[PDB]
Formats: sequence, C-alpha cells, structure tokens
Amino acid sequence: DVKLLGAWPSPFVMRPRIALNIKSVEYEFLEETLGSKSQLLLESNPVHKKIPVLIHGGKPICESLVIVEYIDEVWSPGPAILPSDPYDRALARFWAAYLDEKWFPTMRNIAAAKDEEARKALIDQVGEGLVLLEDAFSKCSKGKGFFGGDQIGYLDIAFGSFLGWLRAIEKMNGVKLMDETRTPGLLKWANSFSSHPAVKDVFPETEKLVEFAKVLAK
Ligand SMILES: N[C@@H](CCC(=O)N[C@@H](CS)C(=O)NCC(=O)O)C(=O)O
Repeated sequence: DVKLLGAWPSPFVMRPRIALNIKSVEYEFLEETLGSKSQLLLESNPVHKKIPVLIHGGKPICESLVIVEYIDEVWSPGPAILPSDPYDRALARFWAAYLDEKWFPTMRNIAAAKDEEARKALIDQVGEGLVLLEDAFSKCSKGKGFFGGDQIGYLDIAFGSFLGWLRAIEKMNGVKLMDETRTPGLLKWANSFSSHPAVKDVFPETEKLVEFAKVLAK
C-alpha cells in the first residue's frame, strides 16, 4: 500500500525508510539503477525526477524531509518523529535545512576539489559544521542519546542519514571528521544511530559506499 522509490546508497532514501520503520509501516522498495530512470519516477516525480519518492494510495510524495513529516502525520498513533514543542520542532527543521543546503553539498563537493587546499577548506567547514551540530546535540538531547531525546527523532533521521557517506568520505581522504575532543557526543551518537533497530537494516556499509563512490568516479 506504500511504495518507496529510491536506491540503496542515497542518504535521502534512508530518510523516508527509517521513518517507515518507526511507525512500523511496511512498504515496497522500488530500486532504481544507476544512470537510468524508471518510468515510474519520471511519471511520479516529474518536476525533479529525483529519488526518493513515496507512493501512498496511488499518490506520490517528494522531497525526503517532506515525506518524513508526512509520514509522521499519516501515522500519528505510533512513535512521533518530529519534536512536540513548537520551538523545539523549529530547531530540528533549521538544522535539517542547514545540513541539506550547506553541510552536505560542502562535504560532497570535496571529491571534486583539486588543490590540496580547497580540499582543506571544504574539510574545514565540514568541521565547523560538525562542531555546531555537536553543540545543537547538547541542547537538543538533554543528556539523552538522540536529537529527539530518549528515542530516535526527526533530526536524528536527517543528520544520521549521512553517516554511511561521511564514514565513507573519511576513509577515501585519510581524515576523521569526528573525534573524542571536539565532537564526543556525536561520536557516541553516530554509533547509537547506525545501530538503532529502525536503521540497522537500512544503513549502507561504508565499504559498499566506497565502491559506489569509486564508481560514481566516471
Ligand atoms: N533533495 C532531494 C534529493 C536529492 C538528490 O539529489 N537525490 C538523488 C540521490 S543522491 C537523486 O535523486 N538522483 C537522481 C536520480 O537518479 O534520479 C531530497 O531531499 O529529497
């Protein structure tokens, strides 16, 4: 009754997936294949032609974050994904928004860098980006293990959905962007997320993510 269109290595595809595992909503996973586009996609998401795409009642929903909020709402009876306080809720959205427009582009844009400089510059920001989210974690979690708190939340999805890749870009660049000193909470959090039940069977393997990068090469 629920169809999801994405691919094993898209962190955006992980977003509507985790959320579905939180509500216990089952779904059909319509894989896409590199370099091509299924007609069901070109059909269902004609504006961006991007994955993921949620299909619910014969209807399509687009933009991973919006799908997550829709999922939180259609299945309100289960564990709530977004926070509950109007302000707390707005915080999660600010950071998700920030992560999507600046943090991730910056971190992906690395590979494209060239002089070992720009490379550093990017990596530098990726660091500054983490120090903050380590700060946001500090208030957001109140000594609990997730942005959401005791349990997995909206901000854990958005930001956690990138761990496989960040773990992968680390390896392929001989750099560790999280460390005991500067982000000791996230280091701990990044391993209480990629192990969470709603994540552990939808989280890609760093290595597999590394073959795929080495493949997106050309
Ligand atoms: N920003 C979109 C997804 C961003 C995006 O670029 N998605 C990629 C996956 S990494 C995609 O759809 N690629 C093109 C395709 O093959 O359809 C969202 O937040 O839902």
